[PDB]
Amino acid sequence: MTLGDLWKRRLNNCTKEEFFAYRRTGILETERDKARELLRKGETNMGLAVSRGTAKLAWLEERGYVNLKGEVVDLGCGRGGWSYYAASRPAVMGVKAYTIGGKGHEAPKMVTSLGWNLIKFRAGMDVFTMQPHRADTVMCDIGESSPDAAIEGERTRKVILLMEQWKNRNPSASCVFKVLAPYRPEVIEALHRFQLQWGGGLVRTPFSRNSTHEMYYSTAISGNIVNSVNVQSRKLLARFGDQRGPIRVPEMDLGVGTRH
Ligand SMILES: Nc1ncnc2c1ncn2[C@@H]1O[C@H](C[C@@H](N)CC[C@H](N)C(=O)O)[C@@H](O)[C@H]1O
Repeated sequence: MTLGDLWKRRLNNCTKEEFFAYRRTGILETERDKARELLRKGETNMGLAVSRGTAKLAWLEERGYVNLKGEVVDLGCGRGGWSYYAASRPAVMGVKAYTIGGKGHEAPKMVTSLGWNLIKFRAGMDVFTMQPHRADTVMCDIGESSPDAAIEGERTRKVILLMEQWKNRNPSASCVFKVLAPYRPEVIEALHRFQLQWGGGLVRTPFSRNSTHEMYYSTAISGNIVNSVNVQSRKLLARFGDQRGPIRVPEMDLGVGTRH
């Protein structure tokens, strides 16, 4: 058993009050009041982020932890926060975004955010059974939280296997992907194997809630995986009892318009 397993048990033992206070303490949170109401009324001309994912991927790029370039695929795009971010980047030529959609899952939000015409959105697509194709950058933000850490470990394992399939099609492709439960043993095992063939490492974004152990793997960084995970687990364990609030920051506005 790991420190992350202990963090999970403590999280599940939280009352609802303890949960709401713990999940947001000390984290960066974009101010989404304007954006949420524009999306609610169905405004298509907007560059404000369609989701909290946009600022997360922007942080990774601004830090230099991901390379977004060429033909990008967004595996599990949801509303499309990562797709619209990538499409706004001048080094990106195209985005093929895929998400399952359907009951209980987010379909792409359709807006004119800068570069939207370079995105081909495909809803109704299960990426775990989709054949890979050529790509320069492979993104995947999949990993649904569960109180059951074994389920989360299995969901994480499926993502890594997906990235291995995309790397076998594209061995030189840049990769960034969510690792929902990085402390589980089958997850550490699969990340070690990926790192040995492809390089890379794990990083925590400051927008992630304390209620999730999610870390992001990218081929553009390095770092001992077990040490990365353990450092994060301790950071999470230390914020139990923290009553401070989130740090609120402005939401990303990418602008609107086509790119040609
Ligand atoms: N097997 C699957 N095939 C396709 N999409 C999936 C699958 N499993 C989960 N998803 C979707 O993957 C998405 C994961 C989200 N976290 C992505 C958020 C996105 N990066 C954003 O910035 O808005 C959800 O919308 C899920 O519905």
